[PDB]
Amino acid sequence: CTVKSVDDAKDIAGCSAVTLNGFTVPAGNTLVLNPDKGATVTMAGDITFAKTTLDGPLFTIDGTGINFVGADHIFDGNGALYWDGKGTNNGTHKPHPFLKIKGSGTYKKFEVLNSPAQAISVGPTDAHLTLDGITVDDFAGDTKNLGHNTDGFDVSANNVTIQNCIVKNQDDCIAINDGNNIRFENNQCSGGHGISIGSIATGKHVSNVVIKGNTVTRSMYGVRIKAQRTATSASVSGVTYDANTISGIAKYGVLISQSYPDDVGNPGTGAPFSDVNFTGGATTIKVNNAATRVTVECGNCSGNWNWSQLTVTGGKAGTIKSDKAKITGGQYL
Ligand SMILES: *[C@@H]1O[C@H](CO)[C@@H](O)[C@H](O)[C@H]1NC(C)=O
Ligand SMILES: *[C@@H]1O[C@H](CO)[C@@H](O)[C@H](O)[C@H]1NC(C)=O
Ligand SMILES: O=C(O)[C@@H](O)[C@@H]1O[C@@H](O)[C@H](O)[C@H]1O
Ligand SMILES: O=C(O)[C@H]1O[C@@H](O)[C@H](O)[C@@H](O)[C@H]1O
Ligand SMILES: [Cl-]
Repeated sequence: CTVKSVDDAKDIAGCSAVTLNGFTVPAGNTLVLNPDKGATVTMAGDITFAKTTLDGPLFTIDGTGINFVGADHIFDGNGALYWDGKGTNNGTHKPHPFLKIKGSGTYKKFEVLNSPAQAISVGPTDAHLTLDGITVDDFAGDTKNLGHNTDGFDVSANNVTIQNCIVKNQDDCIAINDGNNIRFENNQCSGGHGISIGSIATGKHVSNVVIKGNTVTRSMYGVRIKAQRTATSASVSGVTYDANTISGIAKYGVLISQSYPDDVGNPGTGAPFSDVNFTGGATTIKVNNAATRVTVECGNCSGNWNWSQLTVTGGKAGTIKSDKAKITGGQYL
């Protein structure tokens, strides 16, 4: 019931308490844990992943009701051995995602250090999944702008809570791409592209999202809802921004857009957005001198969007094209 190697991981059936020791995952291997239902997995050392040619995920854990106790240990993806300024758009192969977490349970207090590109993929789930106190430290990817597409959390799942986490990276802090009942609370995001829903693709539906109590600094966007212009049979509905504190934003404080990958222009109509609110505690956003405060670019949006608790300052005014939606309140124009 102690895992000291990739091969040991295959031998944990029957263990209600697994100890995950530190070791290196060699080139051409992956580390896969399928723990017993309700097991506790406790990390007791750091796991380093030698440079590899495999596609990710390089680490996969999948189980029901898992209690993962990280004890502040590290999954080290050796990302600087791959970073080349091009991320997953071109250039060197980047194993991605680095980690994949599936099923349900509670994951606490570990660090992903220097993912090659996207750090943690979440989902699907079979019950509630909570990630609590995880650090995605990709700060080294800021050097010479080599890290890219280093998303902290990419979520395609229902019934997820991500809280008390820290992400230092070069792309979305979180990207919520599909699922219902997702809560992102009391997290700290810096360096990257802010807190995102999307990009929304054909057939994907995000609903009942709560983005509460987070801090975003030194990022390209504060919050975004992005839908691919060409997406159809898709939607975002029921999003509440509450008590977020944001500053140091380079491009847009808020960008709600159905033009992705463009920020604006000929927005699509097949991924309707509804019921997007800034309520509860103040969401205050400070943007840089060349930035835009708020832009909404809807081809198809609906509902009474209560933005009363949003304040955005700095930079210049954006543009509001809200289609059928009526946006009330706030300070940002
Ligand atoms: C990848 O680079 C090739 C040539 O280098 C170019 O055709 C292509 O558009 C690039 N794709 C991305 C995402 O950059
Ligand atoms: C998981 O989400 C699905 C769809 O939203 C819902 O039917 C189910 O009740 C949720 N389960 C839990 C434990 O939250
Ligand atoms: O929203 C998007 O489609 C992008 O940001 C993608 O998300 C992530 O998978 C990568 O950063 C990029 O490929
Ligand atoms: O944030 C975004 O949507 C985009 O950021 C760009 O810098 C990155 O090259 C794209 O792949 C996408 O991640
Ligand atoms: Cl290899």
